Amino acid sequence: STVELCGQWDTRTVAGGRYTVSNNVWGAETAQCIEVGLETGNFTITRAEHDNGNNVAAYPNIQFAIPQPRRVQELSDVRTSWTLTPITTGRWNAAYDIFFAANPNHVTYSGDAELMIWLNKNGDVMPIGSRVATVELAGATWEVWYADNGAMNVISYVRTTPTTSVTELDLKAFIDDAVARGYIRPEWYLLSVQTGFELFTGGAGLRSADFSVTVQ
Repeated sequence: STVELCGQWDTRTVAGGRYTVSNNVWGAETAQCIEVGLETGNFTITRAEHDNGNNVAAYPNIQFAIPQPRRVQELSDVRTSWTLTPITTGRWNAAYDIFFAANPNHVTYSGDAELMIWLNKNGDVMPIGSRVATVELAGATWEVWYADNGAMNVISYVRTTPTTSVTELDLKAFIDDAVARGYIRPEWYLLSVQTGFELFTGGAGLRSADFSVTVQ
């Protein structure tokens, strides 16, 4: 079965409790609906009236919360698959968002990080931060962007060739690279892995499907 979520902060648990799908209109009050498949977690943005400037309006997403606390240094394998369906209009990206914290029990200033992996976009949208490098990871080339705003590092990897599909993408390769760069500490905990669309203007018709995450 399916359901349409139109509330700003609506969420649903899907896929046998493994993932959560959220509307997540956090940066605007403009309307948005997603239609969610409750067995798969697949979703289609059916409504999106956003018209933001340089800041994100919304990030509807599917999330895997790590079930038991795990330090980056304790991970052996992190894999993910995903298929997106792009549209020809609007300003949006298709991006993973991975969160790390020193302390699962309390916010830690400068001890928290956000790692993004951009697979696709439309319009003039760019990451938060400065462009610092290019790297070869997981069979492809990525621009590396870095922001040290204050409380939280943002590290973004932007695929130089846009795509709509990844299968068994090695997320640990990205984690290991950010560790090599000093942006993530090995003792930090991996909290969650999300993917979806950062919406700036429009977004209706974007589709997320076939999401899977393995953390060993």
